[PDB]
Amino acid sequence: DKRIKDEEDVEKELGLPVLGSIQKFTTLFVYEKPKSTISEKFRGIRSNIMFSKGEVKRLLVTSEKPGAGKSTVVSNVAITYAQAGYKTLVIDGDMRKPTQNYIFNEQNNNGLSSLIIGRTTMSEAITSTEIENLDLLTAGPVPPNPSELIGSERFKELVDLFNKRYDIIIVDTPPVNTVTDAQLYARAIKDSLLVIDNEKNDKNEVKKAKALMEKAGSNILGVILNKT
Ligand SMILES: Nc1ncnc2c1ncn2[C@@H]1O[C@H](COP(=O)(O)OP(=O)(O)O)[C@@H](O)[C@H]1O
Ligand SMILES: [Mg+2]
Repeated sequence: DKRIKDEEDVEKELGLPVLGSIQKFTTLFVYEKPKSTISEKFRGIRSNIMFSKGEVKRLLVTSEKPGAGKSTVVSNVAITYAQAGYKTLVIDGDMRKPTQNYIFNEQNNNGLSSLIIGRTTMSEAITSTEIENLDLLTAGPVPPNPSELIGSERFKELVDLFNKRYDIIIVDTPPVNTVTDAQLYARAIKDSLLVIDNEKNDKNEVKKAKALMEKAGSNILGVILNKT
């Protein structure tokens, strides 16, 4: 059996700390249901991100394969920062299958893709959410040339601008073994979390993703075990 099943599997096989476990189970739990056991676990993840580091100003969230729960982690972890009084920007950096816009119920007409090429403005592309201190930069329209936008100069410089006025930036991404989008993001965003599907995963896949992220220069803060 190739599956990574727990904190011990994680430490031995990946040499990273488990920063939080989310149980299996209407999606923004930290907001909609602040009293749930699952919400507290997200606040625990925020706590462990703080112990893991220096302080975390930019965070990339990724996984080895689709469906791991990247997006759910991004959304909820971002909310725990906002409610703690930090100015927080979620960037939906998944321009292949954008999803933050559905999660927060915001319109994805302008977003990252069109911001990068300059077809929209910062004020236009960034939307304030219903959660105080939490802004959302949706993915924008799905571009033909994602790799090219991510590796661009406007992106690196937009991140720098954003980080002048946001305490923390949390960036959702496409799976690592699927496309190289996350590795490219690692140029502008050094710190990262790896989200693992506890019920369904391959030890070797997760190692490859970790190696790929480490090769792109990413500081992997730790792992989130999901659907445990
Ligand atoms: N802890 C969990 N328990 C149950 N379902 C989950 C959990 N985390 C994510 N999901 C579900 O799994 C699906 C994929 O999650 P998502 O975060 O969108 O995947 P991705 O890793 O591709 O971003 C979603 O429909 C979501 O509701
Ligand atoms: Mg997703």
